[PDB]
Amino acid sequence: NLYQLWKMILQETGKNAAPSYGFYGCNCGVGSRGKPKDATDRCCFVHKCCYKALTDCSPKTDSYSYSWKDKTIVCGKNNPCLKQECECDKAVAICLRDNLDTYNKNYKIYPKPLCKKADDC
Repeated sequence: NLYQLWKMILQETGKNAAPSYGFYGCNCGVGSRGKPKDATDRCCFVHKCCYKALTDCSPKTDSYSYSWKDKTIVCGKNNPCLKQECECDKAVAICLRDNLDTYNKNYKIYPKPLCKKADDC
Protein backbone atom coordinates (compact mmCIF):
# COMPACT_ATOMS: atom_id res chain seq x y z
CA ASN A 1 0.00 0.00 0.00
CA LEU A 2 0.94 3.68 -0.09
CA TYR A 3 2.09 3.55 3.58
CA GLN A 4 4.60 0.81 2.72
CA LEU A 5 5.84 2.65 -0.40
CA TRP A 6 6.29 5.83 1.60
CA LYS A 7 8.04 4.04 4.44
CA MET A 8 10.51 2.37 2.04
CA ILE A 9 11.32 5.73 0.43
CA LEU A 10 11.95 7.29 3.86
CA GLN A 11 14.02 4.24 4.87
CA GLU A 12 16.13 4.24 1.70
CA THR A 13 16.48 7.93 0.86
CA GLY A 14 16.10 9.63 4.24
CA LYS A 15 13.37 11.96 2.92
CA ASN A 16 9.66 12.19 3.57
CA ALA A 17 8.05 10.86 0.42
CA ALA A 18 5.00 13.14 0.34
CA PRO A 19 6.83 16.56 0.29
CA SER A 20 9.99 15.33 -1.48
CA TYR A 21 8.60 13.07 -4.21
CA GLY A 22 4.79 13.55 -4.28
CA PHE A 23 4.93 16.20 -7.04
CA TYR A 24 8.44 15.76 -8.34
CA GLY A 25 9.18 15.96 -12.08
CA CYS A 26 6.91 14.41 -14.72
CA ASN A 27 6.41 11.01 -13.05
CA CYS A 28 6.92 11.03 -9.29
CA GLY A 29 3.92 10.98 -7.02
CA VAL A 30 0.55 12.23 -8.22
CA GLY A 31 -0.52 12.23 -11.90
CA SER A 32 0.47 10.14 -14.93
CA ARG A 33 3.80 9.38 -16.53
CA GLY A 34 5.63 11.83 -18.77
CA LYS A 35 9.02 12.11 -20.40
CA PRO A 36 11.41 12.12 -17.42
CA LYS A 37 13.13 15.36 -16.32
CA ASP A 38 16.12 13.46 -14.84
CA ALA A 39 17.29 10.29 -13.12
CA THR A 40 15.15 10.71 -9.99
CA ASP A 41 12.13 11.19 -12.26
CA ARG A 42 13.11 8.09 -14.27
CA CYS A 43 12.87 5.91 -11.16
CA CYS A 44 9.28 7.06 -10.93
CA PHE A 45 8.53 6.37 -14.65
CA VAL A 46 9.69 2.78 -14.25
CA HIS A 47 7.75 2.41 -11.00
CA LYS A 48 4.43 3.52 -12.64
CA CYS A 49 5.14 1.13 -15.51
CA CYS A 50 5.82 -1.59 -12.90
CA TYR A 51 2.39 -0.95 -11.38
CA LYS A 52 0.85 -1.77 -14.75
CA ALA A 53 1.46 -5.48 -13.97
CA LEU A 54 -0.87 -5.37 -10.94
CA THR A 55 -3.94 -7.03 -12.46
CA ASP A 56 -5.62 -8.11 -9.22
CA CYS A 57 -4.39 -5.75 -6.49
CA SER A 58 -4.30 -2.05 -5.67
CA PRO A 59 -0.86 -0.51 -4.97
CA LYS A 60 -2.63 2.25 -3.10
CA THR A 61 -4.72 0.30 -0.58
CA ASP A 62 -3.56 -3.32 -0.49
CA SER A 63 -1.04 -4.05 2.21
CA TYR A 64 1.85 -6.43 1.65
CA SER A 65 4.40 -7.63 4.17
CA TYR A 66 8.09 -6.80 3.98
CA SER A 67 11.00 -6.49 6.36
CA TRP A 68 13.65 -3.80 6.69
CA LYS A 69 16.88 -5.58 7.78
CA ASP A 70 20.24 -3.97 8.40
CA LYS A 71 19.55 -1.23 5.82
CA THR A 72 18.04 -3.89 3.51
CA ILE A 73 14.53 -4.39 2.10
CA VAL A 74 13.18 -7.95 1.87
CA CYS A 75 9.64 -8.55 0.49
CA GLY A 76 7.84 -11.09 2.64
CA LYS A 77 5.35 -13.92 2.32
CA ASN A 78 2.69 -12.45 -0.01
CA ASN A 79 0.30 -13.62 -2.71
CA PRO A 80 1.66 -13.27 -6.25
CA CYS A 81 0.07 -9.89 -7.01
CA LEU A 82 1.35 -8.42 -3.73
CA LYS A 83 4.78 -9.91 -4.38
CA GLN A 84 4.96 -7.90 -7.62
CA GLU A 85 3.73 -4.78 -5.88
CA CYS A 86 6.30 -4.96 -3.08
CA GLU A 87 9.10 -5.55 -5.57
CA CYS A 88 7.92 -2.49 -7.57
CA ASP A 89 8.06 -0.31 -4.43
CA LYS A 90 11.40 -1.78 -3.39
CA ALA A 91 12.99 -1.00 -6.74
CA VAL A 92 11.74 2.62 -6.69
CA ALA A 93 13.01 3.24 -3.13
CA ILE A 94 16.44 1.83 -4.07
CA CYS A 95 16.45 3.75 -7.37
CA LEU A 96 15.53 7.11 -5.78
CA ARG A 97 18.23 6.54 -3.13
CA ASP A 98 20.74 5.71 -5.86
CA ASN A 99 20.62 9.18 -7.76
CA LEU A 100 20.56 11.44 -4.66
CA ASP A 101 23.48 13.46 -5.85
CA THR A 102 21.23 14.45 -8.83
CA TYR A 103 17.88 15.15 -7.08
CA ASN A 104 16.73 18.59 -8.21
CA LYS A 105 14.88 20.76 -5.67
CA ASN A 106 13.71 22.78 -8.69
CA TYR A 107 11.75 19.75 -9.81
CA LYS A 108 10.29 19.10 -6.35
CA ILE A 109 6.99 20.66 -7.24
CA TYR A 110 6.58 20.22 -11.01
CA PRO A 111 3.98 21.70 -13.44
CA LYS A 112 3.10 18.17 -14.54
CA PRO A 113 0.47 19.13 -17.19
CA LEU A 114 3.24 20.75 -19.30
CA CYS A 115 5.21 17.50 -19.47
CA LYS A 116 6.06 15.76 -22.73
CA LYS A 117 3.77 12.73 -23.20
CA ALA A 118 5.24 9.50 -21.81
CA ASP A 119 6.64 6.76 -23.99
CA ASP A 120 5.01 3.35 -23.98
CA CYS A 121 5.81 1.09 -21.06
